[PDB]
Amino acid sequence: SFIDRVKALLGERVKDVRLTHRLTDTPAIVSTDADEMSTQMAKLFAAAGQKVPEVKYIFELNPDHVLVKRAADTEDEAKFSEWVELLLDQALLAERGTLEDPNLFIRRMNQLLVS
Amino acid sequence: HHHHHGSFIDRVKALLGERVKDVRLTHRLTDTPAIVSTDADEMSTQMAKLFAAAGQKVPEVKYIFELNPDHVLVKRAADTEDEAKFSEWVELLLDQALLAERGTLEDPNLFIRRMNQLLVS
Ligand code: NI
Repeated sequence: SFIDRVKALLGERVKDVRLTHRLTDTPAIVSTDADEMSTQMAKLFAAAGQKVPEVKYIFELNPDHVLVKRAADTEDEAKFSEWVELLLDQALLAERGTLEDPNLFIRRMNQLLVS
Repeated sequence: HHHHHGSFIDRVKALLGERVKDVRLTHRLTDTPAIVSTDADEMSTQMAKLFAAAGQKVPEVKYIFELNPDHVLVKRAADTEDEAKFSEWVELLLDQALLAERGTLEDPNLFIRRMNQLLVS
């Protein structure tokens, strides 16, 4: 199964993996639970000179999206990974407006753009 | 055997206008389609943060857009005759250069929509 296949891949890097029909052009979104470290709170710590507490995100994919459908249809393992990774960074970039490794994102993006 | 020809630069300049201080074609030591930079005696990215941190207000850094002539995607853009598609690739690359330089983009969602479409093209 797709969802399980993504959970396996991402392991604990994420709190959970769900499919949301919050239709739009967006293929993926990320969010935190009610009473857990929010991305907004995590930034407050950085802004106060403290190290950023871990944020367990919930990774949600749009099954109606062409890219998510594509991802799911990919048999190859490495390829299937490039997509999940690309979608996760995408959701993360939208959530926090920043990425841990911006260049890695740009690199994997362009790799799927030329292949 | 790297003599790059065409009017690609003029085309990109026309399109970007003053959103950029200038456009150039320079090679890279990586597989990066494009980067952004600042010349000497010019407010750089870090300088800008220092400025703001000092309680000052300053205009957004007008970067120098440097496209990588040997990169597939930069070539694809130059070959695209459709002003729409062209403009789309250029916008994608410029946004990639900013993200890599500033670690952030003014409109992340717009960038994300763009790559998504282009990934499906
Ligand atoms: Ni060359």
